[PDB]
Parts: sequence; C-alpha cells; structure tokens
Amino acid sequence: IRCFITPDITSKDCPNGHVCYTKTWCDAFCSIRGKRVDLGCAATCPTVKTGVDIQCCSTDNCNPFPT
Amino acid sequence: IRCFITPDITSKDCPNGHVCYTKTWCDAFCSIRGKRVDLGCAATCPTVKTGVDIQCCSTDNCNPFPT
Repeated sequence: IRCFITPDITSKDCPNGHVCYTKTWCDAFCSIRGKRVDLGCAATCPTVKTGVDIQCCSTDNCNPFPT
Repeated sequence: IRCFITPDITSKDCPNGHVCYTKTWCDAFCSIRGKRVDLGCAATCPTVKTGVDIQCCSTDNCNPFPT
C-alpha cells in the first residue's frame, strides 16, 4: 500500500552542512495556533520565500522545535 | 553538522502494508490548536496508546492530513 507518512522529527548528520536552521511562517490560523515550523540543515543559511523567517545556528542540534 | 529535521510529509510505498492510518490525540493546547496528527502505514491497523484515536483505511493515500 502507498500512504502519506509524517516521519518522526529526529536528528540527522548532514556531512556537508555547516548550519542548522529553523524556518517559521504564518498559515491561515497563525493568530491562535502560532507559526508553522520547518527544521533542517544546509551548507549556508538558505534564502527563504516571502513571509518566511529563518534562524540559523552553528552547533549540533541548535534548532530544536520552538517553545 | 547534525541537526533536527522535520522531513516533508510525502506518500511512500509500504510493500508489506495493507492499511494507511491516521492517529490523532490531544496535546496541552488541544482546545485552540486541535488534535495532533500522525500518518503512516501498517500490515494491520495498529493498536494505539491511551488517549489516541486511530482511523485505518485500505486505498492508496486514503490518509491525507485532516481538514
């Protein structure tokens, strides 16, 4: 069977990477639910789409899900 | 560098699977944000932890993120 999967958030080695990042943006219900979150890794801090904020950092696992 | 990753929700072939599932449960702010969602695949509809509801279905991609 083929299904949609929501894989668990986990920590991964990005051998070519030098920063971790946290992208945040507002969806339809941002007022009550808060900003959406995307966590990743990259060689350099990536440029983002319109309406997206990004925070980059340079220690392992420096991008936990925001509290 | 090692970082936390939120992988994109996508559709995947589970060759040994016969159902797709949608697990839902309430976190701290379930009143305003709605239930949390976990999407996956399994051979049979899995038994779930306390406070978790599960919906299983048997067509490909029958488990989209709830609207």
